Amino acid sequence: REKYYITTAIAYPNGKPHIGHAYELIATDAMARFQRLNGMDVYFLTGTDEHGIKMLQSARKEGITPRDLADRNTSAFRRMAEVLNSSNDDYIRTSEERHYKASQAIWQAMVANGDIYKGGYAGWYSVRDEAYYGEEETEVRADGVRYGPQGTPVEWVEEESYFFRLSAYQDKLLDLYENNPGFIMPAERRNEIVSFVKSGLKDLSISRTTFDWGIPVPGDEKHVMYVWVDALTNYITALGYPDTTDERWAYWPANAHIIGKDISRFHAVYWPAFLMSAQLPLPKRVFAHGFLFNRIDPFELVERYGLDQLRYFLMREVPFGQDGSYSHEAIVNRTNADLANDLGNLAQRSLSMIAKNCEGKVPQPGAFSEADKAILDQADAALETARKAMDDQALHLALGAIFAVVAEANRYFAGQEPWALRKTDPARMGTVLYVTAEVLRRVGIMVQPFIPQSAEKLLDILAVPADKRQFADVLASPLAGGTDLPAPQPVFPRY
Ligand SMILES: O=C(NCCCNCc1cc(Cl)cc(Cl)c1)Nc1ccsc1
Repeated sequence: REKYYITTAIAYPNGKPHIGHAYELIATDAMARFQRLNGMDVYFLTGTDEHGIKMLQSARKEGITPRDLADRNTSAFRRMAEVLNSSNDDYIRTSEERHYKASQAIWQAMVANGDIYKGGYAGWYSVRDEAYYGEEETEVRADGVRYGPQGTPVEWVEEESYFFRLSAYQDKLLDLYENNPGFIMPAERRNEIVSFVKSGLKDLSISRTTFDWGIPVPGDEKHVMYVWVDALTNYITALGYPDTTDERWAYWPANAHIIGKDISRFHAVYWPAFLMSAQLPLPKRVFAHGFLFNRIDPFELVERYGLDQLRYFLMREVPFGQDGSYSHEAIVNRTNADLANDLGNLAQRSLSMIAKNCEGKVPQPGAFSEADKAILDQADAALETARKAMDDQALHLALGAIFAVVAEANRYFAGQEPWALRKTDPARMGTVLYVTAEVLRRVGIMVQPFIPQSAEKLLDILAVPADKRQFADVLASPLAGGTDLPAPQPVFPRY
């Protein structure tokens, strides 16, 4: 019943999908699936940012229109979403008419608030540095040329441009950060943002006259919208903006925008200012993840390691928010240890013993020992730890909690030696096997968002009905003695 709206930043399709795009989508997919399983009404968006001079230039090099090039390149990004088992509810492309309409509506809403004017984007510019400088940072030298602070020439350049009055939003933004401490996370991103805004905000250039591959400025179509208004507006286009009677519009404001660290300023300064101007509520959180370093191509990685192995590796190994590294060795070893051995072989050993010794039926549990209770209770408590962690986008901590249950369940199983009980105390063997399977059911439910296909197969070999797989079922729906289980197969083979 409670609504939950989560988004990824939109990708720029002037190339192939890379591991950065996949990482962001995987992480956001896991967060979306988690909230569905937690009983929320979820809407999950991703998409592509298709306008701009770079897309126009690539299109000319290839002898096709920009719209045609966008159609062609975005299709690989859509393929990436499919191959990664993304549950996104919609896919937004800034070339779509609905986006053109939404961007022109938010532009006009900011004009009506008094926040947009026509002027001159003008300053000392260094072609070699690709940077603008204040006059005070420059000096005319012996040759008569003016130089900027990096010792390269600068020259005055000037273009007509519309501006957003960002300077009017300094205090409102500082108020926002003070009243919503979680508005921009992790903490280091917040400190960078607050210091930036405290240093003083200048009005923001929001149009270009140099190319026509973009959305025309209403009332002045020699200008097109620059990236700021065009790309950021996607998040409301997908909910039917400007039509506030659309059923989807109740999802606004977003619960979380998931982004890379390089675009933090744009989501935590520019976007909220635009929203305030346009009389719209603000997202509850912007969370910036880090970057990954090989130390290549997501399709190749999925083929080589398996989808769920990659998904798990990326979310478990790198604390979400930090930079990290992947390598062949790290992926193989981590996924062999946690998935093929710990989880996968726990299921294979226990469930084959049920097949062989308990007639393929869940055994009827007797009294639980202290050890039995401890592992059962540990599994329950991991659900709560996972929920709290996911409220803070701490994916690694959710997975860590869940896989600590798996590690402990292996210790439990080995310590009980149920093979030895087969002779001496078959009923006790049955109870140990029941406990191991029931812990596996709870773990299976809890890992669905992170490794969906593999979790599903695990739950299928536990004969869990399709309508008993919500997080509420962890507590309410234990395995019933006497249930027929299918012959088990390894869920995670070793690499
Ligand atoms: O230049 C453009 N894109 C370059 C890639 C930017 N990628 C990072 C990003 C992503 C998102 Cl969701 C928002 C922003 Cl502001 C920035 N787009 C564009 C649209 C109209 S004119 C230029």
